[PDB]
Amino acid sequence: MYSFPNSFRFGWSQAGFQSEMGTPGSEDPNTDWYKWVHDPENMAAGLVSGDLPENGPGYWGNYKTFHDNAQKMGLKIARLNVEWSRIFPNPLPRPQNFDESKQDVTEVEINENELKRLDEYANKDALNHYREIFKDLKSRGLYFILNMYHWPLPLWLHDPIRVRRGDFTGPSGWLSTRTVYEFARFSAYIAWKFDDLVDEYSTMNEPNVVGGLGYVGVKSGFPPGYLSFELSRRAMYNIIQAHARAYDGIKSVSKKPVGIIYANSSFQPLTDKDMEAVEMAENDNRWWFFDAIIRGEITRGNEKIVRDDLKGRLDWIGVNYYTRTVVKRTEKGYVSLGGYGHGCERNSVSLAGLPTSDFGWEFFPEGLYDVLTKYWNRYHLYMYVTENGIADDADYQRPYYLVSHVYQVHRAINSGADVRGYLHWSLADNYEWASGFSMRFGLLKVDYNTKRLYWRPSALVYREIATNGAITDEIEHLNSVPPVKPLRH
Ligand SMILES: OC[C@@H]1[C@@H](O)[C@H](O)[C@@H](O)c2[nH]cc[n+]21
Repeated sequence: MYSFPNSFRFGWSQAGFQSEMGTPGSEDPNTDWYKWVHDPENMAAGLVSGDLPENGPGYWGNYKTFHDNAQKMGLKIARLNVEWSRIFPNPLPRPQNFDESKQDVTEVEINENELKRLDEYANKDALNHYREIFKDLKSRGLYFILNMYHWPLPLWLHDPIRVRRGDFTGPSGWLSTRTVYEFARFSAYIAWKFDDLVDEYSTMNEPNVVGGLGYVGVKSGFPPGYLSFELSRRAMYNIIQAHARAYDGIKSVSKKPVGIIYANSSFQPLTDKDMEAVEMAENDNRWWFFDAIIRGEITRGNEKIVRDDLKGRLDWIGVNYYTRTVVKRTEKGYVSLGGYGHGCERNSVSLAGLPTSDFGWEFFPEGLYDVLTKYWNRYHLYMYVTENGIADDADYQRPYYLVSHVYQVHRAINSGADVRGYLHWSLADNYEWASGFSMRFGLLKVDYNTKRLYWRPSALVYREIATNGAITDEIEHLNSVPPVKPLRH
């Protein structure tokens, strides 16, 4: 047996764009992502799969059924987001005291009069519907983390096709400080409207992926898919100060904890000669971002500066974790290696003989212990594991994947790390971005024709864990690597 603290909660995470649409009247055509996946040129290039989010699992209409299953499953925590585009589908008036030419947004004044003006422009049907969803959620005794942002922006803030084409005259997303200003107002506004229902807040989900895939990893088919080291830095600079202003905005309205959710890889040495390459990978991929929003340390242009407006803007850390990255020391610096981590073949084995998911991701649960303990020792801010899961429609590996990673969180707590819950990605299958519906991460299988939900055997395993607040003796064998012999190589 591995028992968790009495206050620890097992649950799930979900995104609006990925799960909401599918039922009559649920369509949200008004995001950069929606336009991006419907684009004929993007479809012909194979940048996006051709699957359309409006054919998705239908959480907007069917939320009481998702919640029914989560409750059957004994889940006690949920993290999801409000879709910005649903609240403000049309543009807001240009802000006052806003100089679009300044690099830094060090303050965004929001007062109650401003919020009531904001309220005039908000979609009321959507606001009421989200209230109905979150209320039903709370009525199941689910603790509620509200995330403000999980990738799609209102189209009036970002036209990604225009940007893909190299035209920077239109709405340019995280490349514009207007988006930073509006994000702060949006987040404060949502905290003002929902604080009675929320337990903890997150400002954003995985900002590094937004800037990294949007402007460098352009083969991934993430908007705007404009290849530029320089614009990726600008995007990341803007998203950081956006988080800080959102933190201040929410705090102006709420006393509740405000954190952030970030995408993590466990950086692993190829040989015992690559321990320094690991540290460098960790600097370049993790610490630089958290040192910015915790310690105010940031690079602006060429200068390494400290900004007092950034410092201390974090109460907790959402650890998203799927797999490792293997690195090796180089002449220049270091490189990530193909054949490990998320750079493997689908439904195969990594170069280390570890099985890979439907997405080509390597089974590596100890990475989670690595990540959780490293964050803890560096900052001493409590954590939630806000995502962890596997693309596995067959459910071959998920039972092992689940029990193994949950064991690693136990290990982390045992070492003294303050980790307060584990949130599987996800309750049910959903729209996996540029990959479409074929990447199935659900504990529950979705029939996309009928919108019926099915319990994969792993959902039954998760019920055993959640209802007992422990990995029980009877399932402890699943704290192991899925046997590789019977699987594809
Ligand atoms: O790919 C599975 C999931 C996505 O569906 C989520 O939207 C995103 O938060 C994320 N980051 C890493 C892995 N995942």
